[PDB]
Amino acid sequence: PHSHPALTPEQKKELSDIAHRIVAPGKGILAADESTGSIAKRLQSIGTENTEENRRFYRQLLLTADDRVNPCIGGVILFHETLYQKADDGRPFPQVIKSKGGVVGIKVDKGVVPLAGTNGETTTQGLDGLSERCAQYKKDGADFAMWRCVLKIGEHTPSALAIMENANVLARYASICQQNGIVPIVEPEILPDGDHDLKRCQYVTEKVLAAVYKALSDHHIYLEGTLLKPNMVTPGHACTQKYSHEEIAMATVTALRRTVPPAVTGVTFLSGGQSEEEASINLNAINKCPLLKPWALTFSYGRALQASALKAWGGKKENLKAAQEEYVKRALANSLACQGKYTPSGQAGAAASESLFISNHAY
Amino acid sequence: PHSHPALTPEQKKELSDIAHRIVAPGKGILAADESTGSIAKRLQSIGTENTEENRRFYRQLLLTADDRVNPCIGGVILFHETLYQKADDGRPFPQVIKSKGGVVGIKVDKGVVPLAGTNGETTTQGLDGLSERCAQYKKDGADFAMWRCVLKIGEHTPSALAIMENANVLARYASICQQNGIVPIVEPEILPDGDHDLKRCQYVTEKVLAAVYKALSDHHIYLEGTLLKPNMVTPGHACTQKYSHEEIAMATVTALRRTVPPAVTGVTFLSGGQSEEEASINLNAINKCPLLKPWALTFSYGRALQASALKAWGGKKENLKAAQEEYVKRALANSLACQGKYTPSNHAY
Amino acid sequence: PHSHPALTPEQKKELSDIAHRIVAPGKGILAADESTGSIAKRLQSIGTENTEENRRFYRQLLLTADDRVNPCIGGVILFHETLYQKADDGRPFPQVIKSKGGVVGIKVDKGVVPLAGTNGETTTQGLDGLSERCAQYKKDGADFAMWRCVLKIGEHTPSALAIMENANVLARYASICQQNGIVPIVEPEILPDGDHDLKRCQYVTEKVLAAVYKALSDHHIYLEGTLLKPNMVTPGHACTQKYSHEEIAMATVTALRRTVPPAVTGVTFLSGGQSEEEASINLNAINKCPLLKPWALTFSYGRALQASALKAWGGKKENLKAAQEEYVKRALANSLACQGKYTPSISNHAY
Amino acid sequence: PHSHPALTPEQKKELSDIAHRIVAPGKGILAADESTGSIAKRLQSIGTENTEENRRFYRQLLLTADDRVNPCIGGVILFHETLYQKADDGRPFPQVIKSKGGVVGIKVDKGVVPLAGTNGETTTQGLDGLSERCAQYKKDGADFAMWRCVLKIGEHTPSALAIMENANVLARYASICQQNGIVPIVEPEILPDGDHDLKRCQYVTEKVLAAVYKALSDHHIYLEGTLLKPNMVTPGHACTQKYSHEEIAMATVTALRRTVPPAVTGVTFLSGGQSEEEASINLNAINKCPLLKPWALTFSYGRALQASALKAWGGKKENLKAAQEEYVKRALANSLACQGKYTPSGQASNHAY
Repeated sequence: PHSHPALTPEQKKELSDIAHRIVAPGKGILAADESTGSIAKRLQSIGTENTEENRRFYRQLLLTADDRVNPCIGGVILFHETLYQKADDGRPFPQVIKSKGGVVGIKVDKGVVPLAGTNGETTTQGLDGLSERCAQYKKDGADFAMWRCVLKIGEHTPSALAIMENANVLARYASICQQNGIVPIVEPEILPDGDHDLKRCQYVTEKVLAAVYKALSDHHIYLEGTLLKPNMVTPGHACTQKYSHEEIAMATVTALRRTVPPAVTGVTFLSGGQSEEEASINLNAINKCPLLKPWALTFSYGRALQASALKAWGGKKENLKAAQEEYVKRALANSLACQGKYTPSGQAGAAASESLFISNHAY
Repeated sequence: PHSHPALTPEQKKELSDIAHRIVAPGKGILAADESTGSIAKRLQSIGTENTEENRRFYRQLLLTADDRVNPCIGGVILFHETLYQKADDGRPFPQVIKSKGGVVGIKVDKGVVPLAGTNGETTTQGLDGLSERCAQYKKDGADFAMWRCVLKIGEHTPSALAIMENANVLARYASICQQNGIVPIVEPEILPDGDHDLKRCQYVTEKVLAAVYKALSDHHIYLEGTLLKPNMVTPGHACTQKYSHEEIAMATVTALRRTVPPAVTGVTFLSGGQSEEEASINLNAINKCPLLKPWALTFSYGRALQASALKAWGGKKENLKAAQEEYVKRALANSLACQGKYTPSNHAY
Repeated sequence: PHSHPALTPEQKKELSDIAHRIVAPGKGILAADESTGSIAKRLQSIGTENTEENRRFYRQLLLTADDRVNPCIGGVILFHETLYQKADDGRPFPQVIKSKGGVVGIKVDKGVVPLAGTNGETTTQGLDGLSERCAQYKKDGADFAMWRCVLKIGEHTPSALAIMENANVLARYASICQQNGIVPIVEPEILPDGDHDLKRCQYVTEKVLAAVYKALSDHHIYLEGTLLKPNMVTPGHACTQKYSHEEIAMATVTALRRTVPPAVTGVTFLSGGQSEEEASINLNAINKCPLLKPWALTFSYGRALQASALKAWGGKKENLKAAQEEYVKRALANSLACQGKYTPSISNHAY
Repeated sequence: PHSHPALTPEQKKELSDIAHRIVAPGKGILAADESTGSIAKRLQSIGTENTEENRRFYRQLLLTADDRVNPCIGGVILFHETLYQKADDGRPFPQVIKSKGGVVGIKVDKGVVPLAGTNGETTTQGLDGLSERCAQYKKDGADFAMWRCVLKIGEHTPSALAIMENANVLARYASICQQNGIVPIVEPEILPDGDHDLKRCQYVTEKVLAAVYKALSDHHIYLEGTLLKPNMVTPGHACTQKYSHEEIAMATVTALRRTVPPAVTGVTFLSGGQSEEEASINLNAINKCPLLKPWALTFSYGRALQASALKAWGGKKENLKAAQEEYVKRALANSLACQGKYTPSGQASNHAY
């Protein structure tokens, strides 16, 4: 019943300013924070050996695309390794990102771990020494962070324990971040896995998000200095019943309106396995949904921004331009999508139409 | 993890429609839902015997005010007794209210009760047989209800227990109402008593509202079919620090923005002891606050709409027109206020 | 983090002394707190009109059995109506009970109500004006109360909401009772309905009781001044797998040891539809279970104490003695049962 | 409402057997799990350099005490470093402990961290990679673990957030331990600092423990395979009012009876700064308390078992015998205390709470 200010007005300002810059109108987030074990699978789909140099090269390819992506990218999330790598000109990647008007982000969680007594459910670890890590990342160029919690829809999931524990750990993570001048992006991802329908996903998403913001309140989190990275509300990947984009957008915006306080600066949707085109189209429909939306609705895509790029590159240093071009095309589409001004034409081959779904995704 | 629809699409539409009509642009709520005991002091201040007839005449006086109040009043809350009384011309009060474009509401709680083991804190009773009562009230003209929970800012209050229990009972009340086609207005009033400052009130209000909406979610409440009746964020009555109306507005809107889901159809502020003018000026500042507000910000005033009217009446029928005129002026004042058209570093919140 | 004493040392002593008397060694509770609607089908099975006089006569029949039942009955629970009725000698029933060494109890809940948004789940009502009711009941001879919450095991039940809400209302009820010198018996009954097995019931019972006691703590409830009336841990009524009395006893005692604080004065098991013999045999097994039990483990039986009595009566005044005889038999059987002395004649890590 | 067994019958048995062995009648726990930083203050108090060899020597001094301590010590908690050191004869310390009839324990938390938005309150870290650490410790001789959470009594503490968060992290720690065959000792220490009285501490202890067990239930913790290491219920250090040992015992036992399920195998009290003699007398009074106690009530002392031994040693090898004699005396005293058979001699109301 007594207030013990977690942050000073100056601290709040810095966080709010950072959060707003990332989701500035027309802008979204490039998520290239895949771990070595997670990116390896992608490099493998193109016969490219998962080496530190190939990873460096691939990341450089995305971070150094032409200036057309500048207005489209508000932030770029990187994995620890990449944050300390340098482009061919010797410029540290964080400096490369900043020079293009983007805010630098860092993934800080240490992956998921099983919750004993549950049916295959997990929570996420990574709080140990997080404060010191954030202080150092901040000094090295990062202004926001990423932490992923994973929930699954099933006959007995997500369970009461899974929802409570994951909401709590996200709150702890957000608290530590804000104490170090870092904007935490809260990611409580509900996997698309399963044959449940649209209304089922909407129900679970509303329950999960209510638990998340209650936890953030109990932990004294400054919402204006945070961002939310939720799954869009969609039917399960194996659901028979089909839905239009307008329906997906309606269920998504409705779930958010019922749980996300206006104070939250912005919502950066994860692609979650959708194709590059599907992610852009759904994001566009969301921004066009008639209902009132008090927060920026944009993107934080990993797979949905790199599909065509990875294929065009193929691990060949000579396919640089071609690869970068595919990325730029998806960044422009999503930049329009988060403004509701996107309308597919006919370009972007089958690559941008292929399902990027991966059962129990981990990165 | 599995859904069991509490409401059908038709029931949702009905609740949502009712909620939106009550807080439509420029409209607010007249709260004339005082019980015999709660109206006693006010009547005694004007030397008027607390009889059912005088109460009827007084309520009739407010409900029959001229058509100027029509665009100002979206809803009128009544106490059980008044819901079944008639005007001199024979028209049931509910009919009078509806003929003027207003939605009829009914106070359904049965007062506060002490919470053992706390420092003077309370919860509210009234859930027993509430479903049957709501069905009966609906049949008799009411479309929304009122339930008041009371919290106080003190050295050790509001306690975790008080916050949890009051939020839970509000959710129970909300669930029962929605099952009977009644839009529940949730009122978690934090009293202004004490010498605490603005920051303290904002902090406690944010914690209480966060608890309220988590409870509403746990009980599967359809937010679009509800309204929130909170205290504005202000310093305690005995606080020696002074604040401007703009600071009160900033603290109020910030608190709401951090806890009230956009899906909530509207916020109808209680006057909580503020004067008629103060309540209007504050509501006006709240609506002019630069921050984005996804919900209607209007009034649900009891005292702040009746002060001057009650005084002008003095319990004398000859003062009918004089009294109604006072009420009409406040109805017009607050209607402009809920639109920010009434004339008398956000990081720091 | 700051205490605001809900009860004084004197009030605590009163509640603790009452709770202990009810569950004193070898003693249990006769639950004759059925309402007109719940006793309806009961009297209906014996072709007896459901009138006030017949209900009065039947209650009189049980309450005035010979002194043999005295050491078997620590308490008797009555419904409002019966608390104000009198025996043929003009003595109010509360006095009849007390003169026989029993404590008088009164059922105070107002029945269950549906929880919207759940699959047929309920919570219970009756808190409105409960304090004034308790104050009056106290003056009229009652020293403890009964409040029943109902939970069911199903595909998605009991849900988080049902557990939380029922736990919370029981706490509110307990709080109000203790403020009026009435010992609250907390009854979070998990129905035996369904085909679930023993382990499932144990799991749900453990989770419900943990929720119940956390709620009692949040509401500042004085445990020594309360009693617990739970369901025994048993397989579902329609469970294909079969179990022994020893298995039921082990699951029951294990669930209690993992959730019920030692401070709780006693556990008074409900019969829950079990036959008179089964209820007694299981209670005996429970008391013989080779695990430590820091609280009295007795009975609070309604149906399992009246089944044979009701039948022997048949609604005829001439069968008075025969009917009481059957009741006495079940009273003696269960008195021995709560001591593990009843006879009709390890690997606890699996739980 | 559906069970998904965290443990098999075999796993439960292993955990239960270990827990009972630790708190067997007459036995307690020697807490020698001080880190280099925490043990630094104790070495400079006796003019001794804080080196790995000096710590090894000291730990060896306590661990190799004569067989008189065998029936007194059911378990010995060590710090990571010590778990991998060897006695002069080359025997690994865990082997020395085991051969004397003791169970080996390991401290696994990584210290406290500040909780933002609170008045100086903290939670505890150490969950990251804990499962792998436990598997390794189990393989290397440890059968139980220690994790310390710290709460403080003040004008606005312990706060709801602090209570909830610390209870939740203890549950996570307990869950990971049990998955790896390690018996978790849950330690929700409420510091004695402050001028609060006995009633205040009892109230806070009751609220904290209720939260702890609700969290353990939510996380499906197997209570029979756990132990509790709480603070005794006592007045604050700066409390003007004075209390007898019988009152402290009554307040402590009452608080435990109102919150700790009988399934919990044992309660091992921390000395929390009390003197060696004070800790023994209180432990004895606790065991003599008239109320029924369904769990073993013994000790898990660090300072209350090493105070004199450390002083007698003074960092000189010539005092090895004298230093061990001081430790042995406290082990014998507390062994009797956890049985209520302790007397100064040589081995020879209730509703107001």
